[PDB]
Amino acid sequence: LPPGWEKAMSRSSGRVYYFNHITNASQWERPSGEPARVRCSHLLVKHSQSRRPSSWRQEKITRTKEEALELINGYIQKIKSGEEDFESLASQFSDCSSAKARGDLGAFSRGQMQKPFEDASFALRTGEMSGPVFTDSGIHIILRTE
Ligand SMILES: CN(Cc1ccccc1)C(=O)c1[nH]c(-c2cccc(Cl)c2)nc1C(=O)O
Repeated sequence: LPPGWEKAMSRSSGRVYYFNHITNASQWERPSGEPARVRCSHLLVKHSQSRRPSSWRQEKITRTKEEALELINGYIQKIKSGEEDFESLASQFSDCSSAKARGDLGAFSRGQMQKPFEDASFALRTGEMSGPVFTDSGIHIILRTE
């Protein structure tokens, strides 16, 4: 399987799935299928222990980390169900200023982002979306666009 991917058994179904411990992605289908540069967008939910608990959305961000994680989980569910798209949730709900660009961060190489974000970004394939990624900024959903 590609970097970070592992096989596991589901609790509810007994069906096998695949989990990525770098990106926190999980899916039923197998992935079997490194560039200098990637381009991603993201959706950031900040919390009380974020390095900077404020944003364009809220002067003082007070939600707990577990609360942020619950929000992130809700957004992932809507993106995966097709009920909302990534860009629209990012513009609306992301605590990053990149919310104004539908979450787009532009292209970047290794050495630039906080490491858990960088690693998750480089482990995604074009088109692929991460699970909840924790950094000192808060919790991220990352979509690799290029
Ligand atoms: C930069 N920062 C404060 C901080 C300072 C030092 C270390 C970590 C976070 C943030 O909270 C922040 N971090 C990010 C961000 C954007 C892209 C990727 C990552 Cl890992 C963080 N956006 C913001 C923002 O406020 O818009």
